[PDB]
Amino acid sequence: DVTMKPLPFYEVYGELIRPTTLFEEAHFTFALTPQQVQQILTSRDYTIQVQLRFCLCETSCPQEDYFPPNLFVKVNGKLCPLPGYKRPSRPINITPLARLSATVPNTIVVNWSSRNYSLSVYLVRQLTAGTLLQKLRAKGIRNPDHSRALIKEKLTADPDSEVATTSLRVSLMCPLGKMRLTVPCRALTCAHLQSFDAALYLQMNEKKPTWTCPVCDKKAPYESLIIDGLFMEILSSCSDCDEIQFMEDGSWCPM
Ligand SMILES: [Cl-]
Ligand SMILES: [Zn+2]
Repeated sequence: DVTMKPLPFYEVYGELIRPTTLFEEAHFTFALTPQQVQQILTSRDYTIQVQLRFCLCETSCPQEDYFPPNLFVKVNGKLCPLPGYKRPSRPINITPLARLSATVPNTIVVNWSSRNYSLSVYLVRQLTAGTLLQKLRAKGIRNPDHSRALIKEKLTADPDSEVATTSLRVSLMCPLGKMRLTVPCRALTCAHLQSFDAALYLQMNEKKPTWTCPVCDKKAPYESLIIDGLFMEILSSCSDCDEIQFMEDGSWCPM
């Protein structure tokens, strides 16, 4: 079977349409229970939503959102708006077009051109950046020795090299927000030592979810994020300072 990869800002409450294989046309139907209708209507933009998701019809791993080509969706006979322009594949909030009643069915008509694709619908709670931050801080702090070993590595001179890096420089300020770091974080896959502010980075992806490193522009998914232990200890010792300089001998001082 096909499963979707969980979204960091969405907690699945129920599955309304299980992942189902898709100028082609396919018709879908689903119903909400009175309890599910009550959850939506009392969630104030609603915080409990109906989420439509598309992906590749692949089984080896949980799938990320992937729109089929020439996608055009109709929810309850009404044209469903998609992300602007190539078009980025993302979950679709169909709550504004949903029939928020237990007494009537909801209809989805999908048009695309032919690889196989899959469609699924979920009842979700949209989480805040604050909640996602607390979930991140709950995974703990990365060993400060992991950064110390990375610093040592980068300052280890290549023997068949003329120009050798004798010292590294990092900032204690966020490269995105310009204020001093509170939660210094980075993706595990990033090669650089420069961290960015975790709270600010989640505040940004709450609105527009690009999950892109503000330092190197590589992918920085939520599930790859760590809190640098070394920068956590420095942020506690250091005071009137912007940039730190690291030596080979392990020492550090202002830059
Ligand atoms: Cl660790
Ligand atoms: Zn990066």
